[PDB]
Amino acid sequence: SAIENFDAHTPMMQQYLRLKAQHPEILLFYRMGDFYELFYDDAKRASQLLDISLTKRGASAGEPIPMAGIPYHAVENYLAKLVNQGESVAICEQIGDPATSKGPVERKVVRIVTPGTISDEALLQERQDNLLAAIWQDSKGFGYATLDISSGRFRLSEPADRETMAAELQRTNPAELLYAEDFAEMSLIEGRRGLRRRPLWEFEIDTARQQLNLQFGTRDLVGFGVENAPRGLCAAGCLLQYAKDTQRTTLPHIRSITMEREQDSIIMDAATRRNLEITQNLAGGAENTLASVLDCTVTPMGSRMLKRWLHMPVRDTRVLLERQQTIGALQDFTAGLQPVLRQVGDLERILARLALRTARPRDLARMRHAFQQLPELRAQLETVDSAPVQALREKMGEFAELRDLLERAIIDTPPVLVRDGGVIASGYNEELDEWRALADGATDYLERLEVRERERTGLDTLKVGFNAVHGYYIQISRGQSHLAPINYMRRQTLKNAERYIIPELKEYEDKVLTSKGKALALEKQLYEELFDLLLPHLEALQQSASALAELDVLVNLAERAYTLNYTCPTFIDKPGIRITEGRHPVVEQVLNEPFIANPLNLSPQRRMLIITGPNMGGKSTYMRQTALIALMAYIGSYVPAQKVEIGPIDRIFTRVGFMVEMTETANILHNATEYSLVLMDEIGRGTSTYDGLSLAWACAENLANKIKALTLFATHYFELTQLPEKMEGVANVHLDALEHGDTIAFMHSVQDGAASKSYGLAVAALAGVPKEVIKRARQKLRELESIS
Amino acid sequence: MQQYLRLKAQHPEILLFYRMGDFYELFYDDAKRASQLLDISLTPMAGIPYHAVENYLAKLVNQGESVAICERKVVRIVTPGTISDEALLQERQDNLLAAIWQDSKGFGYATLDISSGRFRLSEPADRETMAAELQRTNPAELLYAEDFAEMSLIEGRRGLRRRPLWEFEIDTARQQLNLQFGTRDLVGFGVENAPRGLCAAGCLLQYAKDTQRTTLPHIRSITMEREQDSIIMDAATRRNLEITQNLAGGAENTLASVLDCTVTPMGSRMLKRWLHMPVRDTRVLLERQQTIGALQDFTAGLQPVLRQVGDLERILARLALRTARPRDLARMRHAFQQLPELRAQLETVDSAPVQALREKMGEFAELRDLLERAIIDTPPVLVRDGGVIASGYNEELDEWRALADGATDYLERLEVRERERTGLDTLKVGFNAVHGYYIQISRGQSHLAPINYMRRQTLKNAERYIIPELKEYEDKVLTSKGKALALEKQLYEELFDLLLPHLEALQQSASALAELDVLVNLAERAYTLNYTCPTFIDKPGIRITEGRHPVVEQVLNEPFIANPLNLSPQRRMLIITGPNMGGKSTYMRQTALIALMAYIGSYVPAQKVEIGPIDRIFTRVGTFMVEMTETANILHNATEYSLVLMDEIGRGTSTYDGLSLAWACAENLANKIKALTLFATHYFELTQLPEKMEGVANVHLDALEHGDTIAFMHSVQDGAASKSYGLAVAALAGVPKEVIKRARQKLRELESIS
DNA sequence: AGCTGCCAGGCACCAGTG
DNA sequence: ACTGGTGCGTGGCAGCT
Ligand SMILES: Nc1ncnc2c1ncn2[C@@H]1O[C@H](COP(=O)(O)OP(=O)(O)O)[C@@H](O)[C@H]1O
Ligand SMILES: [Mg+2]
Repeated sequence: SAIENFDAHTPMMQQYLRLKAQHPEILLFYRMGDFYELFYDDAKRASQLLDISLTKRGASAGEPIPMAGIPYHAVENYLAKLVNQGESVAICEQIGDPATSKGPVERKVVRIVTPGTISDEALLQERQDNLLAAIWQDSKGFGYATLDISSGRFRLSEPADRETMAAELQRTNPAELLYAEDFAEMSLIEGRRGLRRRPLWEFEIDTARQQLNLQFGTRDLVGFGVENAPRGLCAAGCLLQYAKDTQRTTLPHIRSITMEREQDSIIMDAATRRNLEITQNLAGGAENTLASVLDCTVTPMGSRMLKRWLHMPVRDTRVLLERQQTIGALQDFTAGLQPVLRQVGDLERILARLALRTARPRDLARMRHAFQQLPELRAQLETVDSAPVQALREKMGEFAELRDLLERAIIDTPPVLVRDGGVIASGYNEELDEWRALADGATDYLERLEVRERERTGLDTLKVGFNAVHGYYIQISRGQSHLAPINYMRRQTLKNAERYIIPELKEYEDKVLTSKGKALALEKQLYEELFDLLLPHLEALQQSASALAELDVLVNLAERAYTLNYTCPTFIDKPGIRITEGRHPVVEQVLNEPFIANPLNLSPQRRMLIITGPNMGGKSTYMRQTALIALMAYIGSYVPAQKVEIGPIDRIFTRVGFMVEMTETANILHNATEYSLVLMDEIGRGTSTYDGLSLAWACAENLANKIKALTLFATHYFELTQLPEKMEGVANVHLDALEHGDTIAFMHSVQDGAASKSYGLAVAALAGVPKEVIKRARQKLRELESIS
Repeated sequence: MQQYLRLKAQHPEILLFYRMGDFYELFYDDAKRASQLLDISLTPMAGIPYHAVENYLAKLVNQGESVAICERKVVRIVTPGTISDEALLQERQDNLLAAIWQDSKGFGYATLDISSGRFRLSEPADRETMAAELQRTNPAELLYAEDFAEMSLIEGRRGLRRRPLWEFEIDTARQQLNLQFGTRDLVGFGVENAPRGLCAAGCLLQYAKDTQRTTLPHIRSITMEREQDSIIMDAATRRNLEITQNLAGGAENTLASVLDCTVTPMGSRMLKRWLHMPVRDTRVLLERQQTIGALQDFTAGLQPVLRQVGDLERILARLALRTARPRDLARMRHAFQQLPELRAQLETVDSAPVQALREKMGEFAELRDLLERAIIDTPPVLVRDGGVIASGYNEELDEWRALADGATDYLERLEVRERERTGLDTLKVGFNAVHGYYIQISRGQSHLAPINYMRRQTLKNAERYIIPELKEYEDKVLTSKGKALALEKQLYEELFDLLLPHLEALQQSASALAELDVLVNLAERAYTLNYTCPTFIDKPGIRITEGRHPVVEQVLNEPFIANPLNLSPQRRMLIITGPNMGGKSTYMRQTALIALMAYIGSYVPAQKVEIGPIDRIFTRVGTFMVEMTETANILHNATEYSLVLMDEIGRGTSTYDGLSLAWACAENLANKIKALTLFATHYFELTQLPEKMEGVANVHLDALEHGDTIAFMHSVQDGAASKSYGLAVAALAGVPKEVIKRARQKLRELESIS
């Protein structure tokens, strides 16, 4: 096993190892001329993941070196295979110039691709956020922080406990999570994609204040509302140190951070988010969710924004009224605005690629195209009487200048890259038209020299061509070549031709090639100059992008209210919900039969409904529809009902039924307040008959009598219908069933009162439990009903 | 590409891989389907590299999709149930074609394994045993009749194939099948009066033959599977016992994972088949028993030799289809070289079955010797390029190779001659398709090329040339090589000629080797893991002393606690109270698996097991609705020979209704049915059942409060449970002191009256 | 239209002339 | 020390069919 000290290595392997040791945990692509290459175990892994050959590399002393690699022009394809598997790559490039370089040319890692810091169009999902998060734990709480690199959205929060932290990880769903080496509660995080253990020094607070002030160009973070917040700042510090280290360029689009407080949003727990199928259904897919229904936005950025609001309802009455207003003002204007807004596309990600300086030609094209829709959007929106719509008309901006620049700079449909030129347009730079001018002897000159030399020699097989390896030539067939001028110089031989070079062609080769390299460089100077001219207006460009996404959202929720018959919610001071004719938004589109609308009435005097009714009677659904109506109302949307009054809701809790059920329930009892909506679905599990019910009863009583929260409480325990009798705030409601003949009818109708009876025997009969057994069950029931 | 849609008329219901360069390209609506099933992208194009077609065909084919290749006209069709290439199968898993069919009377069913020739039919009467047969056999491809009524059974299955009604005609069926097997009638196969099943098998065989476009000389038999030959296990039971597959779709923490230490892939597949089809006939069981005990001693000697034998079943398939590539032959040779050693080790085992497996096994010495002399030690994957046939097998071939080598030797020396005659140290001789051989000088030295050298190609740093002498010897090499390659192929096709007449005996060998793999494994497993030989009794009853869950005991690193079990007709039902937390559930399932293992012929995880005849095994251990429907199936279909295992029915409905259904169920199962039953319940009110009816007793699990925890004991005790622990766990989970207090009052109040 | 085989641009290696 | 040949991934495409 070779001892491999520094001197045992070649100049190349020495250099490769310094850089490898900057990032020992992750794959390193190492630029060698036209190939990106990997070595040692990296090569063996790449070989297994990227389906390429594992080969070797000769060595004057000792062991051979395992090696794999791909040509430079295929990189993006392979990076996609790797980031789709949760893998990071450090990309190493050549900085220097081999000709002014005795040893190996100089080499830096210029970039690291990681699942959380990708900004390229090919490696992302259009309609779905891809966040980088940092997390860390204290002796009292959590610090958490998300950055979305391809928009600059930088956020900070300090969840108070395990279950709020869990709910946050579920909500943000980071593609990559940096977490501190001493994180205690690993069960929040174990089994998460993109997990990245970090050293504790990256979470040091004085360094975080330093990075973030530096970054934001401030002295303190008071203006951002986070000087207050050292737990969170330490995740933000780690997160930004990383973003920086993966990008290794400045990041002008990350110009701010905001704190997400408990009190600004309704905080749904983890069960709640799952039970309501907000963007992922219970089997993991995106069919039959809230979002499948509501989301008909016409730009990717507008669909992501919608999904964030759905997930994070604001509590701010002002903001909510504003959004509701906008939705009603724009009812009519949707069919005109939507086709036009669709042509804005994903402006937000393009400006991100603009700030990272990675934007390609078609990115500037689509940006130019976006600016071209701004006038038509301005004209439509002028007529809409709504101060909120006008603020969003105003934030949208116009950018006449920058539009006119991209029309005079890029051609109508440029190629995918700038590497191959043919991107910058005519008239933009008069030195460039002049450099193409000279490299337009390709048309005229060559055909003329050809026909001239064909006529002159009388050699009819004579052609003129170009070949990358040997340059220009004059071909002559093998059978005519013994007849060519003595002047003609052998350049390249072939099985049945002989190609030649004379001084007039080689002169024309020296000027085509060199004028073409001069013209390409210039084009790249000019194309990177588009960034210098576009970038100073970046602030307003991001505000334009966000304006347009918000518009896309509100216009969408305006169309959805109209189409699916939703009305405006009103807000009240105290806790309570009053629905007239509410429907479950999702279930009312999938069902082929018609949806039975039911009411609800929660107040402080009527703050807990014990809900009976048969299995399949519609109990769960009535509970979910309450939470979704409350949810849509607190994103500012119209709501699926004839009428809705609703008061302030701080937090929604769900428990849907061993230890986990009890623990979940403890948390409901410790953190629920009079402002929470609590959904308990068929809880209280014991080991003997009355064990678990005793527990639900005690729990219910705590919710009614001590916590006084708003509680929908579905049960099959008929014994809990005796709760109202005994408890202030508690009422019985029930889902009507109908036992005509021998079968059962599920009315999905909510009535007031306890049910006339439970229906368990009936459901069993339905499932084909033999008649003879149902007969005896009915006998014992009658026995049990005589105790009381 | 207007000659694409024309070809998708030819075969429309099949994905159409279309040659486009170094790629196969799917277009309109095959491409939609293809980018969703394989994670690759679309533009309506889709694409895959040529180097990975078998790698992308194996995915599509194990999601129930046929694929048609195109190179132009459709040159190849692979279907899921008909593949036999080793790159396209999973090494340790059966892959079946199946046909299904219905009658006024009932169902017909057939299954083929195209690689082993294992052909089987059956005639399930009710639909639930038809469902049962579909989960067990789990075809990769399902042929069903057009005007088939009960689509509910086969609706969600992958690999469905709608078929004309005439493909199920009984007279076509009998006549095909008899033609396939060389018989006038099917009486020697035991299926002549099995028309429902025959129709299914007549379709199946038709399809097989059509997909192959060959003889299938290896399918020479069919067998009826009968209801009474087997312990019937519904899908739900099969799934809850985690036999091959775990409740969470994986292959671990399963019975087959603990017990499957077979050494050959064909022996692993056979074991899994026994594990899903326990037999009622104790004769076959006493025999497997007797064999495992006979071999406990010879196991260490046998398994490394058998491991070497590999997959002789699937190689023989490829021998019968005539597709067996040189390594398939090289590894059949290796298998043969183990038979004499295998025969020596088994010589002394004093059981008549091991000696029958030893005769059946065979030796085939002169076939061993034929391939020792025919093929080289490590031949290439394909015959295509030769270097497979051995030095000294055939006179002509060595002659043609010696002429090639002497032409190729000349040319290595032509290089040293030209280079010593010119003084040009960069001169060499190479070969490619464009030029044949050529002298190559480098660019810097090429201006001193002899004037007799004719230039044919200029590279960037070299020039290449030909001379007459170079082209003359190119002729000698290429004609020789070509003749020796044509001959290699002819010689290799002649191995198929000489091997195939013994195909029957070879299949009997692979089969016998498979069983031996299984029994040698079941025997190592019994010994290693302290199992015991179960005795069988006449009337029903299970009696276990210190028995264990075979899987939980290897997986969980905690002390497994063993438990007794006494069921007879005077003690048919145990009401099981106390905590569950899987303790009850492990206890119940372990009864099922000990019974299951008894009835494949294996040893079992206990110190003693006596067990009576069992016709079915029901295990409702796992909505309220599904629980009632599974329970309803138990009550409609259980007999006094069934083992029934119920987990706490009544949960998820009112106390009284669910107590009422529990009670009534247990009555039924104990009085009417009289099945052997473990009825786990939470209802303490059911513990008054032994007092009211004969045959019922009370067992329970207890638990132990200590330090700052609870200890759920794993131990079954007589009598009803004295305690509940819902509240105890509640306390330990953080539920406020005072909520717990209130709950404790209410509990006393509710139980109080009872 | 297909199939085979040069080439890319780094670096190190290696066998032959100081 | 130089000099001039060698080898090393995958993919693009010239140069033959
Ligand atoms: N109000 C309604 N109108 C029409 N169908 C309904 C309604 N409520 C429920 N359903 C139907 O009944 C089914 C059962 O709903 P669920 O709330 O789960 O019943 P439960 O929870 O009482 O067992 C749902 O899948 C839905 O299709
Ligand atoms: Mg429910």
